[PDB]
Amino acid sequence: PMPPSEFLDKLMGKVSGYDARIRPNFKGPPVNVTCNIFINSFGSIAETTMDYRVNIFLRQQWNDPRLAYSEYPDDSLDLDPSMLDSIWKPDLFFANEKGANFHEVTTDNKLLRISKNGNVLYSIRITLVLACPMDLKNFPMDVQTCIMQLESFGYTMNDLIFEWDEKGAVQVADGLTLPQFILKEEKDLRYCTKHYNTGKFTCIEARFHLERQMGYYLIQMYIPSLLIVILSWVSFWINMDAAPARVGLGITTVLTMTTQSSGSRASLPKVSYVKAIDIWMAVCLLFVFSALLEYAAVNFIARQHVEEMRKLFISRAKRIDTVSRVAFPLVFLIFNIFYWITYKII
Amino acid sequence: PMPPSEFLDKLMGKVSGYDARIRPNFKGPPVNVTCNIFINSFGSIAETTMDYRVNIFLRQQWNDPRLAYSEYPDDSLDLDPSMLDSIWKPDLFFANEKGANFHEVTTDNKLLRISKNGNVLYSIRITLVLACPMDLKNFPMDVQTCIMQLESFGYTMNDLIFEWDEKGAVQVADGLTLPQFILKEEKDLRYCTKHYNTGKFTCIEARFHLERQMGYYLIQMYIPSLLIVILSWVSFWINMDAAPARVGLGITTVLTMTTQSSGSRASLPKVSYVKAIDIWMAVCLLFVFSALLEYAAVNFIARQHVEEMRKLFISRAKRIDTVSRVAFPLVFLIFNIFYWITYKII
Amino acid sequence: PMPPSEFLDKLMGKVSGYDARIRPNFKGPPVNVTCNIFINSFGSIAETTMDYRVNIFLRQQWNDPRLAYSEYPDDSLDLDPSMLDSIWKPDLFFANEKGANFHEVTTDNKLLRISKNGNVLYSIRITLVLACPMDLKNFPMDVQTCIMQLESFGYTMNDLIFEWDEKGAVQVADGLTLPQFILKEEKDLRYCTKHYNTGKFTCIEARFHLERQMGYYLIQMYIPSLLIVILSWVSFWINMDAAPARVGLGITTVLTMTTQSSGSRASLPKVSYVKAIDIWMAVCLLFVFSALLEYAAVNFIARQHVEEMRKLFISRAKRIDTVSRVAFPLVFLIFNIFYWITYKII
Amino acid sequence: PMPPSEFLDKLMGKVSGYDARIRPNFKGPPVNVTCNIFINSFGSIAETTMDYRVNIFLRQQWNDPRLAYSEYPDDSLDLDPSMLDSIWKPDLFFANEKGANFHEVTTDNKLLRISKNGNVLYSIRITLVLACPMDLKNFPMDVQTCIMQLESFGYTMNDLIFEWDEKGAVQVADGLTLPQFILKEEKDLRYCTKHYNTGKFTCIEARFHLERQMGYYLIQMYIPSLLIVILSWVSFWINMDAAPARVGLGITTVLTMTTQSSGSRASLPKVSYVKAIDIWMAVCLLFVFSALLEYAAVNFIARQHVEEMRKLFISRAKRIDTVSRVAFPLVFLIFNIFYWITYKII
Amino acid sequence: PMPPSEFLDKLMGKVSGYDARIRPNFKGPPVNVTCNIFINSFGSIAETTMDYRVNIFLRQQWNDPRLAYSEYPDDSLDLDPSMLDSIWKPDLFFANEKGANFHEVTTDNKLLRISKNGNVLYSIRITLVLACPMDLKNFPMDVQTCIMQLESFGYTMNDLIFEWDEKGAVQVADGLTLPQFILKEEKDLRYCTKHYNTGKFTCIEARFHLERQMGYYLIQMYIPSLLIVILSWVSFWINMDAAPARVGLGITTVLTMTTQSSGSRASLPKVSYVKAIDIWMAVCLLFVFSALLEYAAVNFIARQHVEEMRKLFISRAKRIDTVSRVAFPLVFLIFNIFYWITYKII
Ligand SMILES: *[C@@H]1O[C@H](CO)[C@@H](O[C@@H]2O[C@H](CO)[C@@H](O[C@@H]3O[C@H](CO)[C@@H](O)[C@H](O)[C@@H]3O)[C@H](O)[C@H]2NC(C)=O)[C@H](O)[C@H]1NC(C)=O
Ligand SMILES: *[C@@H]1O[C@H](CO)[C@@H](O[C@@H]2O[C@H](CO)[C@@H](O[C@@H]3O[C@H](CO)[C@@H](O)[C@H](O)[C@@H]3O)[C@H](O)[C@H]2NC(C)=O)[C@H](O)[C@H]1NC(C)=O
Ligand SMILES: *[C@@H]1O[C@H](CO)[C@@H](O[C@@H]2O[C@H](CO)[C@@H](O[C@@H]3O[C@H](CO)[C@@H](O)[C@H](O)[C@@H]3O)[C@H](O)[C@H]2NC(C)=O)[C@H](O)[C@H]1NC(C)=O
Ligand SMILES: *[C@@H]1O[C@H](CO)[C@@H](O[C@@H]2O[C@H](CO)[C@@H](O[C@@H]3O[C@H](CO)[C@@H](O)[C@H](O)[C@@H]3O)[C@H](O)[C@H]2NC(C)=O)[C@H](O)[C@H]1NC(C)=O
Ligand SMILES: *[C@@H]1O[C@H](CO)[C@@H](O[C@@H]2O[C@H](CO)[C@@H](O[C@@H]3O[C@H](CO)[C@@H](O)[C@H](O)[C@@H]3O)[C@H](O)[C@H]2NC(C)=O)[C@H](O)[C@H]1NC(C)=O
Repeated sequence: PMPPSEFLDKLMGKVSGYDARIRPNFKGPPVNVTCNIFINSFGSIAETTMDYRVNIFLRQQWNDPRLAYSEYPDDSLDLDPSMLDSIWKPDLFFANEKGANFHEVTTDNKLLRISKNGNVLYSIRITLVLACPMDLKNFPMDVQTCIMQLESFGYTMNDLIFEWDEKGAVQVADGLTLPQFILKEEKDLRYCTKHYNTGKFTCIEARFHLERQMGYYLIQMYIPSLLIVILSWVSFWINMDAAPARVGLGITTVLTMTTQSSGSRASLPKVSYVKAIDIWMAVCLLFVFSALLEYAAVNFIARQHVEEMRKLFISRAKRIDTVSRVAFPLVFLIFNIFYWITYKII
Repeated sequence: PMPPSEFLDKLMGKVSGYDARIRPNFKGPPVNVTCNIFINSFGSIAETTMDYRVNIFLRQQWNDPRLAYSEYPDDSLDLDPSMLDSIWKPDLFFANEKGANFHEVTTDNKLLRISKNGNVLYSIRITLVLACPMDLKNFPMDVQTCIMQLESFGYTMNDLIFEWDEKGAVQVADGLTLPQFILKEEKDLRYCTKHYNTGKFTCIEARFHLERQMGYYLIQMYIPSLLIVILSWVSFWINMDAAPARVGLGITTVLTMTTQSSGSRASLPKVSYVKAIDIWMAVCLLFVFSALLEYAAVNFIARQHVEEMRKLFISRAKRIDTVSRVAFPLVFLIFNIFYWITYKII
Repeated sequence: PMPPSEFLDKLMGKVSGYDARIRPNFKGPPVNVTCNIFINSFGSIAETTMDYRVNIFLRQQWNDPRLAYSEYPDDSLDLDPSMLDSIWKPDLFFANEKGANFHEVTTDNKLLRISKNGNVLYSIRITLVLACPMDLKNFPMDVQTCIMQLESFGYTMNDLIFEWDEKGAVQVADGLTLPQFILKEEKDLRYCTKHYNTGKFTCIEARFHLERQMGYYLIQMYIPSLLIVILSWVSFWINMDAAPARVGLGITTVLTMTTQSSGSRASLPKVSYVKAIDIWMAVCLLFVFSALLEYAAVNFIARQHVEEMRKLFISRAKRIDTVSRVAFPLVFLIFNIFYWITYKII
Repeated sequence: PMPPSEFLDKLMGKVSGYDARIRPNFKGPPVNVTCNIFINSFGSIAETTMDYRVNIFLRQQWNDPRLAYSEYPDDSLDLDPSMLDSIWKPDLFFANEKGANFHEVTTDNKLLRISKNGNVLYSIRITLVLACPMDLKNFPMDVQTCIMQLESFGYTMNDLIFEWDEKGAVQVADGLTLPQFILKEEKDLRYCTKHYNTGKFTCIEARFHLERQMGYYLIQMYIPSLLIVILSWVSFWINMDAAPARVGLGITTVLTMTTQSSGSRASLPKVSYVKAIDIWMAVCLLFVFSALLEYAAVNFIARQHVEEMRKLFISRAKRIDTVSRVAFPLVFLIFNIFYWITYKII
Repeated sequence: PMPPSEFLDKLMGKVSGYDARIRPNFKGPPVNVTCNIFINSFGSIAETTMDYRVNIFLRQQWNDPRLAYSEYPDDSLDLDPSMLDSIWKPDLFFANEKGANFHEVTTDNKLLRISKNGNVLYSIRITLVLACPMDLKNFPMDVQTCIMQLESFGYTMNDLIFEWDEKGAVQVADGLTLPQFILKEEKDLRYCTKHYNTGKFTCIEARFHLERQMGYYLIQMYIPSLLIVILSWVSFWINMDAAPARVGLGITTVLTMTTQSSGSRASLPKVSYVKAIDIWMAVCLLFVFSALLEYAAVNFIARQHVEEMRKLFISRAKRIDTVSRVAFPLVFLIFNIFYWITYKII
């Protein structure tokens, strides 16, 4: 019995009229190529460039009546990547590649096996940096949706159709974890058939639903932002005579809030719409700014006040100081309730 | 009937006298190659390097009488990229490439179809990082103009001419959005015929009109810059006796403005001309600096003042403090009006 | 006697029925390829991307009865990399490559020698940037575990099996030092046999146990963080009359702690769980914040106090100031003991 | 008449004894290759790495008697880059490449035309990142000199000589602008013949004279640095009784100057020699530091002063305060004159 | 006479029994390849990654009796890089490459000349980014030692030996300058013969002795660090009554020192051992911290003091203030002497 390598010479060579530039079922129905990808290393989701690097295994299955054999006993011939370049392959590509490369560490990472009926399996390893438009209207409580479409370039709809398989469409690794986001078990599968001036091409896309973990931003940009507001609340228990103490407290705490507000947009795009973290840095900046105007009103009334007028303005400048100890801890409290509840049902 | 792959062997091979190193219509009129590009992924417009990464589909159409066939029934032969390297192709390149590469994810992204009359369509996917000179005289209210020219390298004007098609010259994707800029529907199409020491070559360019969204810079560099000026206005309601309070307020607020003025040029080139944001950081720095000189004049008059001279300087040092509460909120207001109106018609 | 180069022509050529696309022992037992790697340049372990660049020498040994010779006297034929591409090689790859390349400086860094019995040695140089999931629950006192698996891509378990050799499995260079971590002499060797929808493949992995050196973080984020707490302890020896002195001391030292707490996450991922350095920056921030509330209580009691009530509140506002000089230096001391002991046995 | 493509087969092929590995005029005079470059995209001049990226068109002209034809009517044959690799080309390279690549966007950007007398034109597009040693003794008022040399590698002086053409040696694009530097119209052309242990090789270099635009650094590091000195001058109009006001003014303004002095070396190499901007940040730091020692002398004399000694020290502590209002605004003024004049003739 | 190109066909072709896969002097003594490198562009020595980019010319000389000719008159045949790939070349590589590439700007930068006796010169251009372990025990006064070893990969000691030439081993360019380090004229040449599990290979290395220039760090991290200590010395000339002045001076100057101490490790690895700059930032931080405790002791004694006890504590609180004006300027002076002398002989 001749080995499978010499058997491919009589099937892939110039004999039998088999050419690698002809699609199967020519002058007939289009080729239905089913695909299923396996995610190996997901993560590294940048926000300034709005892209994410993923390493998937692209599997392609299509029927080819020209490769059907009957003399070989087994129904699986794991060939060599050398014969892989001498056959026909679908022109599958991604519309959001933005730079990609293969992996040829000691061997071109390609798979090729042919069944008796003509089934051809084609599995390779591709590293992609896919771009996805993100909506940052509520940045700390956003639901990301990273999509990836698989289009055709040379073959139109009447010559090649891409579809998803029924069982096991998108497999996920067991020990695949993410530091910031989380990968939900629900993945939508829809069509993305485009229409250009040349024609229409097939397209299959998968929608990965992600969600950020608030455990990181809560400690960096929320807990320190909440303590600065408390630093302005303590400015009311000090007597009005200590002018350099209360003025310096109302200024040193209002400028460090602007620094944290300006520094909270380091790893963020320059979007125009306001997000959920910008209003938090803005409203909390208003409370520490209102504390400055609070003492300014108390100081102006105290310095404006023979014995009948001064006996009432002192009681007025002190009464407003007692209300401020209950007003701001309650106005900021009702805002803290209306903030997390509004961003919990949207 | 022989397949189209074997038919190309009798048309692209050594037979019929067809060579891939000869342009169509040799020793006659030049080749008129019409082009139309489709934008897939636009964005990532850097400002320090003054470049932007774009992913376009370069389509080229040219007539070739040597490829006219009459035996094949259909008028479209979607060939393989293997035969694409055995024919003649225009030497189209960009004068502002600055690094570029193709996309060969599982298939070389090339398109080739030949009609009966000799029409040859050539569509590929090219990722370009194009450089464009930007005028930042008014950075927050600028109108960017990103151009891209398509020149010839080996064929002069009398051998190859590039032109734009009539219908559908520059197609834009439907879901193409930008975080900072906006892509207008008006795209100019002009010629850029260059003249070197070797000769003259064809050139076609498209002018993309962009515009920044002020919604981002208004919240980061304008709202905090406006609140610092208010921190200097509150220094007038405090009595002149509180020297460590008003001095510290006039210094802690004037130095944080310089930090924001120096930190507002992070993602900006080192241009010499002054922009619209530099004068805003400069004039607002003058207001918070004038508040320091305002108290310095009040403190100097108060410390200079038997009972006839001291009874008038106290009334003078207090009258100037009452005018400053109306002067600066009005001088800064008329400047705020003359600022946004001047940069709204230019 | 013919040279070994011409002898390979009669062994690797079309004669003798030897093809490079057939694995040894075909239609029989699988090939048992033993591997052992040598680490040349280890280090550069990034934390934001969670990867590390390593340069190893991949040695592969497998038997091949088709290469057994008997005419050559010696038992070692150091061939040329040209003949290396004309033989069969295992399809070894890594599941966490994330970009890799070879080294061809003046010569393709490949090794190939064939023994008389059929032993084939294959040594090459590969530069890998391997990703590893890290658990940062206790960042300054963590025990890293960098793993690297060697899987098969085209050959299943019944066709190719990877195993580790007995003596000298993972060799380490003599002068291999690390600036941050340390490489322990204990390296675990286990199996990682995966199961996909196509089939099962062999897998061998090595677990490198690393450990950070606390000598760096102790000086940057611990010693300065401990001195700031002492700056708040000195606020008790100052009299209560100095309001601008004690207030400014309690605010200038509590805001610089937040800056160090926010700046301590520069080269750190955005993980949600709290680490050992976040609680240190949080508890120490509570001590410098409690010093602010300490003086606020003393100032409020002093300003609230004919001669019977004022004679007791002054003694009360001074007694609490004497307890604070012993309380905080002891509450922070017992926390400093419970901190390093808890992170010394876990 | 045979086409020019088939005519090259009888001239570039094995016939006529023409080989691509033999230089013209063998066993005789050396080849005189004249070169002229065209600058397309200049700029991106980094300062930390001391390099600049340039995109030039390298044109090469040399005579070759083996390519002289007499049957073709025209005197220009624009060939294909395929025949370009089958002829002899000079081994021109740059001694300061530091990474380079070609441009093959849809066509290898190469030019090849042969005249009747034997003139061969060779124009290509090369992107170079050239390194140049810069002298930063006066950084804001420096005159940069970026050089680029074209050496030979395999052919010595007696086999190949590089020279510049007479008319149009270095052409510059019309719309070529720079954000920081300026390209002068004077470009020196000299020789750089090197002598190694192997032999001597030809070399041609061009000296591009650049000059920075002070309009950028004047607004960022000079105007804010001048206002801080004024903040220390206002410390003299305040009474000596305001100790927390004048001390805080002399310290908050002297520490922000050190921050600007340390932050003014971000995009700068770590050179040892002092530059023109370091002395400006040093002398201006001395003025704001002398203001601290000025009040320290006034405060020490005021606190040292039955009625005869105190009546003179108060007049002395006030007289020195009046001289400081004229001394420092004049000592800093004469330094400001001696600074810009010294760096205007050197 | 036949040209040298056609003469190589009778020497490098299949005739004469010359094969490119056989080393010279087979079945005999090993090949002694002498090497000498020329440094073109040295510098760019990173500290975080601990590597440096160098551009050297790798020259290799070895005897080959199979290339000896007698018919050609001259003794030098400068061949083409095409024939360079058809001969035998040593398998020279570097053990610390970490990414490398060649230079093929318009020509593969290779040199090949063969003498009559059989001497073969091989010169190429290689760009290397070499890693070197650095000892930063005394960072500002360190003596760097960058090494680079040239090992063999396929040929053992008994088949190929690398050695350095006698005259002109390591040539240095004339205009080669460095911004930070300096290249000494003393370069050690030793052997680095390694022993692996496969065998022993030749190795030659050169030790480049470097030294940093203190002129940069003296102005950025030493002069500003020395002025901050003077800001704490001036806190003694102010009266003890000015509590908000001396407290604010002792805190604003002690926190900016921590910022400079934390910011002095930007371009530095995360090593555990303490360096010479860390102790300078630590001891100087102790002086500005001792000034805070100095006033705390004076303030506590002043606030503790019918007329007999208060008449002595005031004289005691003032006497300690006079000693502090001589103590700290002398304790810091003797430390400044013991610092530069200790790091001048080690
Ligand atoms: C690839 O999949 C498509 C469907 O997604 C297959 O096409 C449809 O194929 C049928 C033949 O099986 C075509 O004929 C029709 O048959 C149905 C009964 O199955 C009958 O009810 C209809 O009236 C019609 O006669 C049908 O036109 C075709 N439709 C389309 C839109 O293509 C296709 O055959 C598959 N290709 C291969 C190679 O299997
Ligand atoms: C490519 O397009 C150019 C025009 O952009 C074509 O060229 C012009 O072509 C005409 C022939 O169609 C040349 O002849 C002239 O004909 C006109 C009538 O159409 C007549 O009024 C003139 O007096 C003249 O006889 C004309 O010289 C030529 N002009 C130029 C500037 O090239 C060209 O033919 C097109 N090429 C192909 C292959 O179609
Ligand atoms: C590669 O290694 C495997 C083991 O890891 C070898 O396989 C085992 O090989 C034996 C033959 O040596 C097979 O037969 C059995 O022999 C044992 C005695 O050694 C006997 O007790 C059993 O009842 C059985 O008859 C055995 O089935 C096989 N097992 C597996 C799981 O593969 C294999 O032969 C090695 N390959 C080469 C080419 O050396
Ligand atoms: C390339 O250019 C060089 C000059 O840069 C040419 O070389 C010089 O060429 C002349 C022949 O033209 C050699 O001969 C001499 O002729 C002059 C009159 O022109 C005569 O006064 C001298 O006494 C001598 O007989 C001369 O030796 C040579 N000099 C050098 C330094 O090379 C060269 O011919 C040019 N190559 C080609 C291929 O055109
Ligand atoms: C490459 O260099 C080595 C030395 O580094 C050469 O090897 C030594 O070569 C000599 C022959 O010249 C061998 O023989 C001996 O000769 C000496 C007199 O020179 C004699 O005193 C000894 O008793 C012995 O007979 C010697 O064994 C050998 N040693 C080693 C360690 O290799 C070698 O010949 C050079 N290769 C070529 C191709 O020139």
